[PDB]
Order: sequence, then structure tokens, then C-alpha cells
Amino acid sequence: MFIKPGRCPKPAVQEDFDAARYLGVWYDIQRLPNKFQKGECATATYSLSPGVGFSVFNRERLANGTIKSVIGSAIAEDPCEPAKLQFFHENAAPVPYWVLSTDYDNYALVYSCINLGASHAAYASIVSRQPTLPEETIKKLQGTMSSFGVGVDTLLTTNQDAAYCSAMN
Amino acid sequence: MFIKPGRCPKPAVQEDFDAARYLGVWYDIQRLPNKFQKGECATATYSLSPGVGFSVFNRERLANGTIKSVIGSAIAEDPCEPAKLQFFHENAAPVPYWVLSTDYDNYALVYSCINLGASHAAYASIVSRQPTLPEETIKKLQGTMSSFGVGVDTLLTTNQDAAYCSAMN
Amino acid sequence: MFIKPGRCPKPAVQEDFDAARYLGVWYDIQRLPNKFQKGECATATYSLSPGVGFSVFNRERLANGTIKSVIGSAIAEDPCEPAKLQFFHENAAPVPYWVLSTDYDNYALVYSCINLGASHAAYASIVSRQPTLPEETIKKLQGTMSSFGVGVDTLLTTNQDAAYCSAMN
Amino acid sequence: MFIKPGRCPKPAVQEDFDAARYLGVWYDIQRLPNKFQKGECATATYSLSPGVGFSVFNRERLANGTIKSVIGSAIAEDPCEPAKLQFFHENAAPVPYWVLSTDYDNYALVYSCINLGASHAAYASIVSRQPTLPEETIKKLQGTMSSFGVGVDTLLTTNQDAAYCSAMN
Ligand SMILES: C=CC1=C(C)/C(=C/c2[nH]c(/C=C3N=C(/C=C4\NC(=O)C(C)=C4C=C)C(C)=C\3CCC(=O)O)c(CCC(=O)O)c2C)NC1=O
Ligand SMILES: C=CC1=C(C)/C(=C/c2[nH]c(/C=C3N=C(/C=C4\NC(=O)C(C)=C4C=C)C(C)=C\3CCC(=O)O)c(CCC(=O)O)c2C)NC1=O
Ligand SMILES: C=CC1=C(C)/C(=C/c2[nH]c(/C=C3N=C(/C=C4\NC(=O)C(C)=C4C=C)C(C)=C\3CCC(=O)O)c(CCC(=O)O)c2C)NC1=O
Ligand SMILES: C=CC1=C(C)/C(=C/c2[nH]c(/C=C3N=C(/C=C4\NC(=O)C(C)=C4C=C)C(C)=C\3CCC(=O)O)c(CCC(=O)O)c2C)NC1=O
Repeated sequence: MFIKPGRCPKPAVQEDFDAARYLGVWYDIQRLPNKFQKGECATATYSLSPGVGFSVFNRERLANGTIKSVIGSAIAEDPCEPAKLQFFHENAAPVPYWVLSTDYDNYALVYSCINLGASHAAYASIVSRQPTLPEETIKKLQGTMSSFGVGVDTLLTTNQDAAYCSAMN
Repeated sequence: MFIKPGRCPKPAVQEDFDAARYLGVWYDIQRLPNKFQKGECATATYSLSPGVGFSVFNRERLANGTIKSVIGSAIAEDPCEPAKLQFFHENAAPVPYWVLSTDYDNYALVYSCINLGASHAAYASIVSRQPTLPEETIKKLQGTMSSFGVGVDTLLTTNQDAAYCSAMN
Repeated sequence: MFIKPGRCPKPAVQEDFDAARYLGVWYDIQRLPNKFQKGECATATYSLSPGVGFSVFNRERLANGTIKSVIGSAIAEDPCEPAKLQFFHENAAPVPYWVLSTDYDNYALVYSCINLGASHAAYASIVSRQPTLPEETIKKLQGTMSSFGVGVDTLLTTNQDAAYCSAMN
Repeated sequence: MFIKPGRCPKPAVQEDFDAARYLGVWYDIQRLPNKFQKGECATATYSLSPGVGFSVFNRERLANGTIKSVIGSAIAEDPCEPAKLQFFHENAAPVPYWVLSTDYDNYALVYSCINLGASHAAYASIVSRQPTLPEETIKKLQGTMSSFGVGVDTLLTTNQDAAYCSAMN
């Protein structure tokens, strides 16, 4: 199910989060089933913004081979909680985006949850600075997710194959 | 699906909504599939509150024959929009509850929607002051729902059979 | 003034806050200057409600001798943070109400703050189960307030004189 | 004062608001007394952003001759209400910004309001594509404001004198 029992959890986020080091390209390695990703090879690119926060450009490769993308803006509405962001994507209502853990140069774990009464809808992603990530790191991040009730066996492994994804350039 | 494409619609609500005439017992006649109703024979009872708004007591009959209930509070956070309520149920995050149409003495149409990025999760109910409602009224209210994109063929018809539901008293 | 520089602070709230023990009558002992209290002898009475949360009845004695009162409802929108309440007063927009500290039987310190861009508007009150409170307790609670930036120097001392407030009954 | 009785009004906003035509430089002509503008010669510059919405750069000239400025991002959280924006200024909490009326090439009237219980704090500004605006336009826009309860009598007339504001360049 996309909708799960219980209200949203409140996991810990990355201490001393530094958005400048978080900028650049991230590859989707695993993610919870969701409605927005329609393809494979997903990347997120975060870039400087003349205003506050940073800009967002997400791209994926659809089955027909076309590259589909969305633009957005990311802002931490409380400057004292810089890892707790609101993402504003074109044609979407705002969604939360929490950086739960990152070392900036290899991996990040991101989490988002919206309450639906006594249920909730959550999204989570393990991302990497490369199209792959070591199994040891994946299992560690999955452990973090399990610790607050995420169904890790539901995680999808994103296709990042070099040939299949060549159209991403 | 419980989660549907598009952001929440903004249907018109009942003009000149009068919560005092809305109080009392309502029977669930049809509703969109949802996660909270686990049984049949559902009723909603709205009662006076010493504070602002009104109090909520929802009851249903589970398959095992036990009656399960929840208490809540209903408040219109903007007094100038009295038909646009927030419902606060025990152990639940707040949810919207809009009275789209009612004649107070026979039927009401209620709607609730929460945005999930570019998707949404909606709930809707046709309720009656009696365990049944005339087909003509049902079709009229379904027409209202269709006019803003609700999938009316997905509506569930609640079992309100006198014998099956006798445990509701 | 009423609006001061900086965003609202997030002070710690009462651990294991038990609303049931918080019910009953409280006397205003000191409070920050505000727009709603126009007289003296202020009291807050919190009572059981059939729904969630509790009901609110605040009364004060105006300079002309008239007793003025308001009703409201109090609800903790996040059940896991029971001391962080939203108060809904008749014809008012919702306002936050945080129980920072209480021993239920003698005193409580309440705090509320709303952001106004790079400024904020804050309210705070020391209340007592009696019309007076020990000077030692008061100094203790003022210490808490000044610890997160409240200007305790601006606190008003509420007239609770038994003769002046006799109209309160 | 800055805080006045009653909840925020909901004035009508500019129909078919086109952010692209709203970009560029605006001069503050009149504004309600507020906490953020500490000088004169105020200007707002709105620019393209790679993400959603637009970027904000506000500048003014303090009495000591120093130019003070702030950066921010503007986003319409509901794409169907493009004139109802949220402004995120550096180190400030989010604030509403509603374009009530503009012809893009000459004037705009902006409004913002935040509820404080049964009171409110409002901001409003008349801006112009030039350092001055025709008296007729000004009276027109004041009429709009007074029509929903703004105290136009309290409006400050911003010093845009070319010599006094020369440091703005
Ligand atoms: C996103 C929207 C959304 C809404 C609107 C919603 C309402 C809501 N209905 C609830 C229970 C309930 N609600 C009902 C019945 C009704 N409820 C009604 O709103 C009406 C009109 C009827 C009947 C006429 C009953 C019978 C229960 C108790 C369910 C049970 O405990 O078995 C609960 C309690 C939590 C739970 O048991 O899951 C919530 C939060 N929840 C949501 O996520
Ligand atoms: C309830 C939570 C919730 C979240 C978090 C959410 C994010 C989000 N991701 C989007 C697109 C996208 N998002 C991604 C990828 C990513 N996105 C990421 O947050 C990360 C970490 C990656 C990859 C590493 C891509 C590739 C698209 C474009 C999808 C497409 O247009 O095909 C959109 C655009 C609207 C849409 O296309 O449906 C939203 C709102 N939506 C939600 O409802
Ligand atoms: C920004 C924060 C903020 C808060 C917290 C707030 C509370 C609040 N207190 C109110 C009335 C009142 N409140 C009080 C007293 C109390 N109230 C208390 O919270 C406590 C602890 C006491 C006393 C112990 C009384 C006596 C009234 C009625 C005042 C009157 O009608 O004369 C009202 C009614 C609207 C009004 O008359 O202005 C609100 C919204 N308003 C705000 O804007
Ligand atoms: C409750 C409502 C509310 C609003 C709208 C608001 C806007 C706002 N304007 C700001 C600065 C500023 N805003 C302006 C000017 C403008 N600003 C405008 O919205 C327009 C139309 C002009 C001029 C045409 C300038 C010049 C600064 C920098 C002030 C300075 O740093 O000295 C800031 C920075 C924080 C601060 O310095 O206080 C905020 C939050 N703040 C609020 O509390």
C-alpha cells in the first residue's frame, strides 16, 4: 500500500546540515514505491539559487526512451532546522523533504511523510554521488529506516545500468 | 487507488451553513473507499460542545459483531466559512471536512481532501437522517461529485440492513 | 512593544503533560502585555469536553466593573506533544498555547508565540491554583522565561485583590 | 498600532496574475507602518529563478546613508492562485504576499496579513515602475484598501527624492 497505518514518524535528521555541500547531482539507488517516478535512472540535481534555498531539477528515463524532468525549489522554512526542507515542484502542492543522513560525498538518505488522519503516506530514497552505492552503505541506511518503521522490503531498486540509462547522458 | 492524480479540487460548499441544524445522527449511505471504516452500519453523531464547534462520535459494526467507535471534535477555524471544518479525532492528525450540500433534515454530502504533491487522497460520503436515502437524491449528489472529478463508480454502498445492523441499537 | 525582533523561540515544554490534572480553575498572576486582556482578576477555567481536548472559559473584570468572558476549545493537534496545544476562542483565529511547566496543583507557566517575518508576537502567563503565588515560585518561572529571551521586565502583575475582584464572585 | 482588532480580511486578488510581467524593479510609493523598513528610497527587484517562483532583492537607504538589503524567494504554493504568494526572506519566517491589483507596467498594490487571535497585523504597499506615481492612481489604490478596512490615513509616503536617494545609485 502507498497509504500505511499510523501517523508520520519523526526520525532524526542530519546534524549540522550544510546545503552547499549537498548541491550537485545525486542518483536514485533505492526508493519507496511512489506515484511520481514513472521510469528509471532517476537523478536529482540541486543548484544555487539567487534567492533563499536551492533549486531542484529531477530527471528520469521513461520506458519509451524519452527523458522526463521537473523543476522545483527547496527551502528550509526554519533556518535553525536546515535539514528539514519544503520542496515546491512545478504543478505540485508543497511536500516535506528531510535529509536524515548524508556524508555529502557518497550517500544521502531522504524521507518525506504526510499525515492522512490515523494513516500516512511516506516516501524515502537512498541516493548516491555515483550510479551505484556499496551494499554495506545500503544496509546501514536500511537499518536506519527500519528503526522508525519503514518497510524496507518494499524498497524498489532503481535501474541505473550504464547502457539502459545512456540517454540521461 | 486511494491516492489519485491531481491536486485536491475546491468544490463549492453549503451556503449559509448552520451547524446547529446539522447536529444529531447521520447514517453513512455511500462513501469512497477509505482506511478508517473497517465495518458496516456506520453512523456519525454530532453533539453540542461547551467550547467552540461541536463534538463527534462515529460508530460502526465490525464483522465480529462488536461496535467500534471514535470520539472527535469539529471546528470551523474560519468562522466566516462555517462549512469548512477541521475534524480532530482521537489519535489522528487533523483532517478537513467540508459540508458540500445538506438540507439538514434528509441528506448531506461531505468531502475531505489532502494534497500529496501532484496527487491527492480524498474521502467523500453521502449521509442520511435515515438508514436509507431515495435513489433520486443519491444520483443528484453523485452528479455533484462527478462535476469536480470524483470517481462515483468507486463509491461503496454501506450495509444499513436492519437485521445486520441491529447491534447498533 | 508587542512585536519584537527575531523569530519565535522554541522553549521546552512540560514533560508527560497530563491534561486531566490541568483542568479546573487557574488565576492569572503575571502576564506579558497583550491585546485581549482589558481588565484584571483574570481567570481561566478548563473543563471536560465530550470530544477531544478540553473546553475553555476565560473571565476578567473590566475597570467599569463589568465581567467579560470568552469560550474556546483546546486541542493538542499532535497527540505525542500533549503540552503543545492549539486554542480556538470564539471569533478568533487559532493560537498556540504551550504549557512550559506545571505541577498541576499550584502553578503553571504558559507560552504562545506567532511569527511576523523577522519579528514575533509573544504572550506568556504565570497562573496559580490560588489568587496569589509564592514569590519564590514566581522568580523560578521568570527565570525560565528569561532563559529563552522573554523580557520579564515587561510583565504585568495582575490585580487579584479579593475586594476589587469580588464581582468575579 | 501595528496590531489592530479583528481577523485578517480576504481581499480579492489580481485576476490572471502573470508573474513574468511582474518581474523587474518596483519603487515603494506608500506603505503601512511596519517593522522591516527602517529607511527610505525602498525598492523591490524581482528576478527569474531556475526553480519555481521568482527571486527577491529588496533595498533601502537608511538615515545614515547606508544601503541595506535582503534576499528572498517568492512562491505561489497553490499554482491556481498565482497572485497569492509566500515570500521567504533570509532569516525570516515565511510571510504572505498578495498582489491585489497591478497593470504590470505602472503600478501594483500588495497586501499581507497575519492573524493574532482576535487581532491582526497587516502590511500593504503601493509600488510603481517609477520613483513616483500619478496622484489619481494612488487615490484609486487607496480606495481599494479602504474598501476592506485598511486605515489609509496611516500610510507613510516613501521618500523617493532623486537627490536623497542617490546612494541607491
Ligand atoms: C483524508 C481524509 C480523512 C478523513 C475524512 C478521516 C476521518 C476519520 N474517520 C475516523 C473514524 C470513523 N469514521 C467513521 C464514520 C464517518 N466518518 C465520517 O467522516 C462520516 C461522514 C462518517 C459516517 C457517516 C466511523 C464509523 C469511524 C470509526 C472507525 C472504527 O474505529 O472502526 C478516523 C479515526 C482514525 C481511524 O480510525 O483511522 C478519522 C481520522 N480520516 C482521513 O484520513
Ligand atoms: C508525499 C511525498 C511526496 C514527495 C517527496 C514528492 C516529490 C516529487 N517528486 C516529483 C518528481 C520527480 N522526482 C524525481 C526524483 C527524485 N525525487 C526525489 O525527491 C529524490 C530524492 C529523487 C531522485 C533521487 C524525478 C526523476 C521526478 C520527475 C518524474 C517525472 O516527471 O517523470 C514531483 C512532481 C509531481 C509529480 O511528477 O508527481 C513531486 C511532488 N511528491 C510527493 O507526493
Ligand atoms: C498571540 C497569542 C495570543 C493568545 C495566547 C491569545 C489568547 C486569547 N485570549 C482571549 C481572551 C481572554 N483570555 C483571558 C485570560 C487568559 N488567557 C490565557 O491564555 C491565560 C493563561 C489567561 C488567564 C489566566 C481572558 C480573561 C479573556 C477574555 C478577555 C475579555 O473578553 O475581556 C482571546 C479572545 C479574543 C480576544 O478577546 O482578543 C484570545 C484569542 N490571543 C492571542 O493573540
Ligand atoms: C506581516 C507581514 C510581513 C511582510 C510582508 C514582511 C516582509 C519583509 N520585508 C523584509 C525586508 C525589506 N522589505 C523591503 C521593501 C519591500 N518589501 C515589500 O514587501 C515591498 C512591496 C517593498 C518595497 C517596494 C526592504 C527595502 C527590506 C530590507 C529592509 C532593511 O533591511 O533595512 C523582510 C526582512 C526581515 C526584516 O528585515 O524585518 C521581511 C520578512 N515582513 C512581515 O512581517
